[PDB]
Amino acid sequence: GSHMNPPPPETSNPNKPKRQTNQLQYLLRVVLKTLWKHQFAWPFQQPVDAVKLNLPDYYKIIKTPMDMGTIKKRLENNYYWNAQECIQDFNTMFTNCYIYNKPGDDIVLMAEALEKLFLQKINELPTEE
Ligand SMILES: OCc1cc(Br)ccn1
Repeated sequence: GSHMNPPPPETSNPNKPKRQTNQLQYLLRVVLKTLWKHQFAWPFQQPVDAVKLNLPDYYKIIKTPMDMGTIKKRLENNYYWNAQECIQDFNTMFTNCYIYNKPGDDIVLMAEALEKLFLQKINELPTEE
């Protein structure tokens, strides 16, 4: 896309260790699946396109961008070593939204609905086997 948007987060790197765990499988098959199909998921399914949205300060503020499209790719391509890495990516995505936007902005209410679902699912993250 535009040279004025940063490259997306890494989703492929042969030097990084990687493993399948039952917790990472749950994050794909239960958590990502549930959030992806939510009515309010669409703004979070790809990196923020700050050019198209006319937000030229976005990547001045948000220096740790993350989105569910990136997480989806990371889970499908087995990028992660453990569930904590993936959970941190979801938390980063939510907190970016809350940092950049005004409380009560539509995008914040949408993020909050996804986060409430997220928390319910993560409270049932299975014991690592
Ligand atoms: O206003 C910032 C923003 C825009 C979109 Br689309 C998704 C997440 N955050």
